[PDB]
Amino acid sequence: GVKAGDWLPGFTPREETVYVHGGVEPDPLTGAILPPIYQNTTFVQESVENYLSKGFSYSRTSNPTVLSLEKKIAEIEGGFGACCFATGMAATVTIFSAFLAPGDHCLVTNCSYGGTNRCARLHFSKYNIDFEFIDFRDPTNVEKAIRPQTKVVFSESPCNPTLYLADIEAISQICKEKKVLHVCDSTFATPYMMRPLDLGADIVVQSTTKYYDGHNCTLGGAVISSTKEIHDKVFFLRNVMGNIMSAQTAFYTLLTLKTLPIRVEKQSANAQKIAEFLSKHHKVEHVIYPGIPSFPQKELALKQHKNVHGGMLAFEVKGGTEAGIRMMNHVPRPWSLCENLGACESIITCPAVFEDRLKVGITDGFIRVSVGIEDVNDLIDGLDYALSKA
Amino acid sequence: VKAGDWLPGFTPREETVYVHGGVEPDPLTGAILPPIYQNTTFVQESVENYLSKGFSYSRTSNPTVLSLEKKIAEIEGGFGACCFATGMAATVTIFSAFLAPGDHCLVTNCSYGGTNRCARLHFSKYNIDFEFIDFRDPTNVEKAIRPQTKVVFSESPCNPTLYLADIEAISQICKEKKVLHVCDSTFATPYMMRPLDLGADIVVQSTTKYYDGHNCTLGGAVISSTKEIHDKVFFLRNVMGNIMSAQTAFYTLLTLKTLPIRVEKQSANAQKIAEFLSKHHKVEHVIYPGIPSFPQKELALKQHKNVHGGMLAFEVKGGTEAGIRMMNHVPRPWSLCENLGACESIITCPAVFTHANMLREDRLKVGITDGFIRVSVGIEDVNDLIDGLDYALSKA
Amino acid sequence: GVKAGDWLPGFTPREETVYVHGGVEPDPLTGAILPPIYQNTTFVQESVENYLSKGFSYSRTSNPTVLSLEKKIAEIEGGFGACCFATGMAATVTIFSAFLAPGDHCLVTNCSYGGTNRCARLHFSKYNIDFEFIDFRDPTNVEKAIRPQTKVVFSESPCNPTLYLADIEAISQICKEKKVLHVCDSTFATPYMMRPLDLGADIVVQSTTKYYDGHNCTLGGAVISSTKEIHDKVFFLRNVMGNIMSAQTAFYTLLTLKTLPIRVEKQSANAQKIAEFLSKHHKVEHVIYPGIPSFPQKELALKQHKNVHGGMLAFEVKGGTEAGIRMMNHVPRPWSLCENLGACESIITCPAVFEDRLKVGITDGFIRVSVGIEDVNDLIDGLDYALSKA
Amino acid sequence: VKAGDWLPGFTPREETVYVHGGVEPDPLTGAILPPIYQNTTFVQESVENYLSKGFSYSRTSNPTVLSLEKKIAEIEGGFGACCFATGMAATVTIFSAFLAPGDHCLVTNCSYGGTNRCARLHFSKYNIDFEFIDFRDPTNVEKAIRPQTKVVFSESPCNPTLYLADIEAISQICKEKKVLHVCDSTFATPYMMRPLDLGADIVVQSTTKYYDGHNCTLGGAVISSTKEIHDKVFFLRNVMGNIMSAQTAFYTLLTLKTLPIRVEKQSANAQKIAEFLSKHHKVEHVIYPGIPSFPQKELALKQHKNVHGGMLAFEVKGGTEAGIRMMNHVPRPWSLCENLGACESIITCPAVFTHANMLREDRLKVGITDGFIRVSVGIEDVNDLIDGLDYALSKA
Ligand SMILES: *Cc1c(COP(=O)(O)O)cnc(C)c1O
Ligand SMILES: *Cc1c(COP(=O)(O)O)cnc(C)c1O
Ligand SMILES: *Cc1c(COP(=O)(O)O)cnc(C)c1O
Ligand SMILES: *Cc1c(COP(=O)(O)O)cnc(C)c1O
Ligand SMILES: *[C@H](C=C)[C@H](N)C(=O)O
Ligand SMILES: *[C@H](C=C)[C@H](N)C(=O)O
Repeated sequence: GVKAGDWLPGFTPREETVYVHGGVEPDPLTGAILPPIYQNTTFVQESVENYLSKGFSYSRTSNPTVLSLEKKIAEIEGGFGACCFATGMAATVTIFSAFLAPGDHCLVTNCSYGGTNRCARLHFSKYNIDFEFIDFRDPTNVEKAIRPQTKVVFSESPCNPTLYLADIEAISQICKEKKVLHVCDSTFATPYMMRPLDLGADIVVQSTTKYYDGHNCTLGGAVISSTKEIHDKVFFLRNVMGNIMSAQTAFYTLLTLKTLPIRVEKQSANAQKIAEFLSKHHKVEHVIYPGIPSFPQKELALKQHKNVHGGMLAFEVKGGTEAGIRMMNHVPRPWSLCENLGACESIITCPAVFEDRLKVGITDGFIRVSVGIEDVNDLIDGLDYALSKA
Repeated sequence: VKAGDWLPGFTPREETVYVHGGVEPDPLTGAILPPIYQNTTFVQESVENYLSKGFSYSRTSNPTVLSLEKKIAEIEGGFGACCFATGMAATVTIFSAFLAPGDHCLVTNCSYGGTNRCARLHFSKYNIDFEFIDFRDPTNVEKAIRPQTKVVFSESPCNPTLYLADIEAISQICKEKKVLHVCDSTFATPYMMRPLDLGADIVVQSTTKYYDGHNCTLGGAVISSTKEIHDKVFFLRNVMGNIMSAQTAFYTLLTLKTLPIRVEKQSANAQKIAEFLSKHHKVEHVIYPGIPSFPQKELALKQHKNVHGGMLAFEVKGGTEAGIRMMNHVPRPWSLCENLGACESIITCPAVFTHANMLREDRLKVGITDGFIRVSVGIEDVNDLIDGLDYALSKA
Repeated sequence: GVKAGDWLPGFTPREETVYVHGGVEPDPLTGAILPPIYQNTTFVQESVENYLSKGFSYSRTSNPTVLSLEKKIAEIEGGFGACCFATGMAATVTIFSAFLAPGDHCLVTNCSYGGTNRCARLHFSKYNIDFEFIDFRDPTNVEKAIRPQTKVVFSESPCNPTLYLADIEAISQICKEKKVLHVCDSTFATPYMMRPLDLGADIVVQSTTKYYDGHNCTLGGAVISSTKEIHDKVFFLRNVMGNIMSAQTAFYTLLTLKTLPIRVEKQSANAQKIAEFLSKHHKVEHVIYPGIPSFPQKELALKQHKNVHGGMLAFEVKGGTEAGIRMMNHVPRPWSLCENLGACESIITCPAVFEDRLKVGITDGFIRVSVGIEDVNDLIDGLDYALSKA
Repeated sequence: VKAGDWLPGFTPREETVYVHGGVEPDPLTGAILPPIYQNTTFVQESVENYLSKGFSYSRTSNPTVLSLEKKIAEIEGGFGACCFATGMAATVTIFSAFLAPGDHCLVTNCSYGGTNRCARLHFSKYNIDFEFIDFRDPTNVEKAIRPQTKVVFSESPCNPTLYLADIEAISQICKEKKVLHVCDSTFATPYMMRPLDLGADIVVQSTTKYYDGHNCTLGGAVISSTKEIHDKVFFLRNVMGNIMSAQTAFYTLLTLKTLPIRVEKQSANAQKIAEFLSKHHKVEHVIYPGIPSFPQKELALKQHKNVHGGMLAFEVKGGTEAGIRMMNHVPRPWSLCENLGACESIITCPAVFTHANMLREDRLKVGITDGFIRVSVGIEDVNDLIDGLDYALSKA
């Protein structure tokens, strides 16, 4: 005998329903359909005994809008809990700060996001933490490289920007047998395509800036924890380091998450067609997209990717860095020559100009492409024009 | 041509316009999104260089609002666009601009309730004669045009009956009679119908609904087909001080980018839901342009592009009390509330919600029967929505 | 036996306390010290019978953040109720739309804000409403000019930009004896200096853009009603015309109202010193400020102005429009050559270039000055430099 | 020089800097306030023209945040400033930048609780030795400096004991020993004390408190005296991803304009309240720099400018239970909560609120007695605040 405002008892809401409504109910006070923005720093306590009786005290620790977004994200990624941060780098740094001490070993994918690599090497290594960067394409490599001091195995799939894949289920089985903490950066994937916590990962790190936002609008990070122990560790350290997400950013992201399925579907269809076009282009050397049949890790993509193969692709222009640069300089609108990725607006970039950067795969004129939701024919027209000008 | 430029001579296709139309990266910084000009006034370089940078006071115009207006004018296919705090403000500005004492205005009988009230309870006090006719037959509009008729205000689809109006034929009539044709295509969105392409002189939009699509902001838009009409709307907006804020314009610039995919999802869900309802035994009638039982299917196929929309309606067997039992028992993800066109599916019964004010006689005359229910379909999983509707109908 | 969160029974809180806290209590749900921003359009209803049981349904009609700001403003101005609008012009237009019909007469100060004058003449007169503009400096003039069709007496004090004063108590006595509705635009005054509702006015119109905001940040208007009848009329017509203030603007203004007393005190002290300096300046023809002893309506200023004489002044540069324009072009920072007024930033303007405009008093080179809260010596230095360059 | 330019060779005075410092009207539009760059990335003109407009990714830097940082560097008298999501983030970035395993850091014993915890519960795990000493005597700092000491972290006034530290003498000591002097002047604000003027190498601010002053946003600031220190802070902020958002920076750019008048009002109210409390028979002790009973009055008059601040403290006769009875019975306009420095007056008792965690022994050693109460004075009418305090003391 449920009424309006209640969910059907015994019904797990479907995926897109969760993206629309998950972790959010109408405001109890007013019935407001959207969460009010709690743009305030402190919360008045009713008494000394009733301290935190309403759950909040100070926004660096917790905020109702941020908490609503966290519950939504934990539900979307299938974790016990989630903590939101000012940036994705803040989330990664909070992971490294919480679960690594002097003497600890940490295995990181050698093709990780450049910021993750630089924060590990340039900063955290000063604390006598050993970061070893290996190829995660073969999970057996991860199994070999585990030492007794290994505390964290940090995977990324697909990797920024090489789009190399890591077998999250195999790596998670290895890590659970070896009793080492498995952290996965599924920013490029989005939970719509892959939920590492479903594949056995201990922690998921997300740059909500990318696809959670998907509108080039905010910065944010998320750490989704599978257990209460891990989540409490992360919550405590976030309060200590003061890198929590703001309420306004939480509101923006709560709005933009609702359309993540349709956004990612459109971006991925456009990306498939664009990668197919680039693979046929006489001016294009190599094309990297998990959806085209020549993808080297095709079997792992088909096993690990749900619904889509994503909006990220890459390609090499025949002619080296000079042809690549000429092409970059001659890409017209609606393409944008900038950084970031995962947004409605299609983005093109060249990490080589924006030895150490070829063993990764960021070769000469290696162009990274974030596909948006514009008309795919306009995107292909701009690409074709630029390629003919290369 | 180098990077950052559109290829000369080419035009962005539809969804490209929704993403990028009327907005370029910030010339000062390259910011891919337009900054939010949350400021009242603009410093002038000198007395002689007054307005040399185009701005002076945010009530008159604002850069964020202007970027949104360029986008909206591009999407709707008009010369210009002016943005307002609400859709009602856009309608009210139209009425205040183009009507005077002694003028005549043709309004669709099944117009949006707010339009009907604001014409009846307010502007009629200015000795302006408002006549509410059935716009379903363009000859009704043609016959009812007086020599004092200045504005013909169509709405398609209508709120909430979803009646259609032949915008092309009505525009032909108005052009031949030299009468302004204003069309409220809020329920249609420009992704399904652009009245300016069909000869309408003005389009009024409640950006609150689908332009937003997230239950986030209120807004309105007036898209003008000529420079003279646009200049009049601009002047009157400045005079009446009902411009849209820069924060709302930023929100709308964000949400408009996904309008095509949002509306495609809502329309697919609405088609499936209408087909489900047209076979439930507790349902007396189902209105959706995408099902064969639609009375104006010919006009719908002639006038609707891509989709048939995310709005539908249905009449429950059992009258008002059965409708109320269903409303009180419609579960989540549905929301019992007003507004429409959002990602969150919304259901309402105007009889005892929107029009618990109104007498039942002309409420039936205006089409809204007793068990009439308006349904805005969101982008949730259609199975959750259908299960909710089925349980609610079980309780009817 | 009151506890934390309650006010002392039988205590009317003092003025500055009302500016800080009036119309706002901690959020009942979370104890949040500031009102959450209800950035949502619709409000979910619990049932058909319990329609509007929580008070809200649609934001064009009403919004909790806007409602909180309205209660605060009604308390500050001493009225039964208040309605907030997108702009001050929207508030004035709502007044004219509600209380004027074809055939009605309306007395307006001839020195009213230019926007009020233009909306009355250019627009509302098309509805066969007669707007008569007379000199409100003598209340007897208002008494003479009242016809049987006069419905609204629309005063302004101080006037934009001539700073002419209108005797609100005398005009209100006249209007109450004649049974005509008295509306007052006290934007230049702020309730800290004058509350027309205390002086018998029927309606107060405020441009919250000016001093309520005081930070050049938002646009807004307010209509403060002395009776429930008037307030309900205004509320209904605001819902009809769709010119309500947004929740974000309400939040901004709720923040900026807290410092209105100290802001206006600082602006007014700076303005007094600046007007005294200008009155001694050999390059300055006339100086207009209600605080200097030569003010023509000095007695009315001392009778009607509380605490301060405001941050608005005006002056004429000796030499006509050419000297005025040279001075305007040679005013350095921190002065800003723009429009608007009442902000932290000091503003200078010349309405003559930014016959019909001299009977008002906007003479040749008539400079309007909005004084901010910068260091008064910097403001005087910039003015002195500009004047020597005139 | 024409309009819109500062007179060359002149410097704005204090309050002028608070209003206008480091911000000019928008070059594109003349917008008197800086627009809100609510955008993640910035479009580049070409490969060669990378960063030609100064921006690329908002985590690294953002135009609104940069305008706020210019303002803050001007106000505090530093070379540069970097803004963070919180004050704790600024402190944590300092610790992460300038400390390494085996390094030594001198921290005031009566430091802010968050600083104490983050040094003790986190960075000490990196084999960094944190020593908490009494900063009230600069010779204590001088004697305790090891050859491995890299940072000396002062706080003045201290939270919540309001102990002062001689920033000039400590800075002299640190310069002679070539040690970084970081000072947390959150409680002071630059309107009362600017540690960079007193030889400090770094100032850390919780902009949440007085910079905001409206209980609206969280933020932090690191103001660096040299280019090298500033560049290190900038690099590490980019690496740790704890930059301040553009909306928060806009709010803070708004609120900083009234910091002088706000702090003057709070300080006048605090003086009157301290004088009232120093004569209430239910009050055992009163700490405020502006009353004669202040233990460090000489340093206060030497080091405090304009005012003595809006923070005070007092110990109630009767112990913790009397303090709790007073806390539960302090009426509006007071608010029982955390945070400080806002327009709204705030009262707290760390013993059973902030430090219901802590053991009582070292909580007394760190100065906070049992009936200790911290009071942030707002800008309400001082009579309302005094009446509230008097009633609450009646209930003690
Ligand atoms: C962008 C990104 C990050 C960094 O997140 P920010 O919000 O920019 O700090 C980390 N990992 C991946 C894969 C990313 O794409
Ligand atoms: C919503 C609507 C309006 C009114 O717009 P508001 O934003 O609510 O003021 C007018 N016409 C239609 C068809 C509408 O749907
Ligand atoms: C500014 C002003 C107005 C107009 O208010 P807006 O917010 O600009 O629409 C009306 N009257 C006076 C006295 C004003 O100063
Ligand atoms: C508030 C404060 C902090 C912490 O700043 P947050 O914004 O709360 O992270 C650090 N030191 C002092 C003195 C403080 O008052
Ligand atoms: C009008 C009243 C809220 C609105 N557009 C609706 O249809 O609900
Ligand atoms: C720390 C904890 C909330 C904060 N700055 C305070 O002093 O309350």
